[PDB]
This record gives sequence, C-alpha cells and structure tokens, in this order.
Amino acid sequence: PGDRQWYSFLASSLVTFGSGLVVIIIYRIVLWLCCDWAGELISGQTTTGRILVGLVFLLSIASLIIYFIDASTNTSSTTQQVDLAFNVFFMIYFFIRFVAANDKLWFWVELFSFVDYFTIPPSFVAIYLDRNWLGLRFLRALRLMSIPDILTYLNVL
Repeated sequence: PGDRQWYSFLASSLVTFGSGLVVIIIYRIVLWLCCDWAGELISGQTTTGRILVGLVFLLSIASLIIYFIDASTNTSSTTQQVDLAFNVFFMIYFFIRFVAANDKLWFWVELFSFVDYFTIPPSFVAIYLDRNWLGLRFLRALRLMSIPDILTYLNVL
C-alpha cells in the first residue's frame, strides 16, 4: 500500500481534521442535545490587526518561496528551521483566531482551517520522519488572497 510514502504524511492532516470534526460535533450536541480582545487583534486598519495580517502575509510569501526552492532542488536544513518557526507563528495565530471565533460551527471547517490542517501537520511529519515530502505547503499561497485588504488597510488603492 505504500503507507509510509504518502499515507503517513497525510495521516496527520486527516487525523487533525477528524479531531476538529469530533470537537464540532460534541459542541453541537452540547448546544442542542445536552444542556473580543483577540477579535480586535485580527481587526482591519487598526495597527495591531494590520501588523498581524502583514506579518502573516509575508510569512506566507516566505513559506511559498522556500517550498519553491525545495521543489526545484528536489531529486535538517536552515530553511527547515525557518519553516518550523513560521509554522509555530501560524499555529499561534490560528489559536488566537480560535479563541476569537464567534461561531465554531464554521470555524473548524473554514478555508484557512483547511490550509493550516494541510500545512502544519505535514510539516511536523516531514520534520519527524526526515523526508523530503513537500506535503501541501503550496496551499499557503492561498493566504495571498489577503493582498488587497492589506492594501486597503495601507490605503494605497
């Protein structure tokens, strides 16, 4: 079956998504069957939100660039540690938006949730297993969708 080649890396992402689905199902059951400052942190033109979104966007650019470099040179490293630090920042930001989620019914299933699901656990598995699996880090390029809003936050267009 070749589970180590492809299934091993995607297994972490699948298990994380399944755990999120279990959590959301438990939350729905509790809400139905059973008995912010962070919101300001991801605001728009505000300085804190502007800085946070710009940092996330530039880190996404750097992650895409290093992924392209790895793909070009494809047949530990300093770029691996840089990617690990950027993923740590990304997961901290993900938890920050988690504690600011107005409704968890659509937070765990949101597009950026899928992006981090297919980005970070694959990075963990690649680091632990010491393999050149690219994973789905290219999905970080989806974060480039924040380009116009940042400009709208910088008031250039």
